[PDB]
Amino acid sequence: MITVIAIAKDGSIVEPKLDEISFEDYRLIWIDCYDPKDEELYKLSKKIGISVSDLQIGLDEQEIPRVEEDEDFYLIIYKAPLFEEDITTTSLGIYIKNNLLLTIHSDKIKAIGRLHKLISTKKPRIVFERGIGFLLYHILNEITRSYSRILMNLEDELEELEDKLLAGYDREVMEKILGLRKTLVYFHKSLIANRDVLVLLKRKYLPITTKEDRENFEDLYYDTLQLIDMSATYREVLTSMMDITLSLEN
Amino acid sequence: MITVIAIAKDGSIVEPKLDEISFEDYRLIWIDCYDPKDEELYKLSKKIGISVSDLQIGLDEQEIPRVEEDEDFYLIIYKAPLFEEDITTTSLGIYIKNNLLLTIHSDKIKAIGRLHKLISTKKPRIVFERGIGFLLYHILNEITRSYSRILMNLEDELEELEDKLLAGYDREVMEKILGLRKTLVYFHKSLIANRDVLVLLKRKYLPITTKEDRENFEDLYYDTLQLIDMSATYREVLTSMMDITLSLEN
Ligand SMILES: [Mg+2]
Ligand SMILES: [Mg+2]
Ligand SMILES: [Mg+2]
Repeated sequence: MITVIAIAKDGSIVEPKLDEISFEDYRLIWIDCYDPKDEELYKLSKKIGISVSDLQIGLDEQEIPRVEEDEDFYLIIYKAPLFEEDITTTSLGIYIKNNLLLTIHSDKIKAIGRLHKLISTKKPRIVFERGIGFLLYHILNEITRSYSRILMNLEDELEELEDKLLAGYDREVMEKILGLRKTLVYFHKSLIANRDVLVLLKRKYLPITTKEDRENFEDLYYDTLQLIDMSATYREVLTSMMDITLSLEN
Repeated sequence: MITVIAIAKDGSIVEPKLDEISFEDYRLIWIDCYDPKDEELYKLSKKIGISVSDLQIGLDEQEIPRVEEDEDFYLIIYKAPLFEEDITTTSLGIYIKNNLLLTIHSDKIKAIGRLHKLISTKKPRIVFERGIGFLLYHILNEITRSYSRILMNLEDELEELEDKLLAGYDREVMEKILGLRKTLVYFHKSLIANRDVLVLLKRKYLPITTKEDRENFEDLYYDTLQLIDMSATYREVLTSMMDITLSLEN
């Protein structure tokens, strides 16, 4: 059971990377902590003044998306897609403590690795000095893009499947239909939960959020809403096709 | 071997029936003409009063994206992803005459469905009044999003390809490699040609675009550059894997 315990750190102007650190030298900080060994986990607690119990939360990929508010910090449970023999969702914890943003998760969140890969491929130029409603914002924006993307390929799958119905009565069809129903269930439930996290973020006045960031989450809120309607529409599609392979046999 | 010839007719506030319509009954009208039988096309020129020749620009899918200036109208050629067993890109003309945005394409364009479908579900009236410096960008955006969807997707095939080389040579892999090169080559060329179109729209003051459209095309310009970068990044990766497939055997 390879457990990576990968941690990815960032900072002020511009283009930093580090581990055992000050972060008073930095405008903001993104520590992406990926699925830590029990030893590197405390390594983090020591560091950021965020306790492991408080942290162990954002590590439970079954945690319901939400926002918990300041003790020393802010917690946002968010849902990201989880890609496996069947696609699913999974929960990233995100803790914002003053100038530090942490992502903490059990499964890799492709949205994160993209920024990371991008971020390491990205020049000194791009301005995050707006950040940490901003950073958080992109993190959700990206995860969203993940959803948006999967839904786009799913609508792709629905199209092939529709002509594959000309075969009918098919063992494989019902099995793939449902598999797709499954993902669609995970999403709809998650984008709605995430929608409910977005709801607060586009509205609630927060130290972490500025108006400009608050502007974003309304976009992201309505985008997510886009994704929720679709999840449901693809669902409607699925049951209808489910109606066909039933009439064809079972 | 049909010519699918689907005339979609949309106008504010939100409804159908071309080949009787009175302009200036609406803010704007969106006519999408997909792969018309020239019976249906001639009718279209007649109604919109663009030279039947000038519309034929639009149906040429080899056309290099660009912006061309008035003969009684505006014209944008743009490269959008094209789907098959293997993916490439295909040109659509977009003509803007007064309040009429006409999107004309010989090949299906994934993005235009996604607006025609969105619109179907999308609510009516107030306010699309932002329309048609806006309407243009959205199509352009949805297209760009077509590309972005497939890159992040193609990226998957790359990760999945890295393993297949543990299986070593795989003339299969090599062809799959040449396949994803083929796709990428079209994207890169296309995103280049799109890019400039957007640099034009992002800069040049135009009757069809407003100040806000141009900022909106600037965003679109940015991601286009990302996509080119990814496309760049990805061909890179496929040059290596190929070199690899080759150090196996051949
Ligand atoms: Mg078929
Ligand atoms: Mg691997
Ligand atoms: Mg494998």
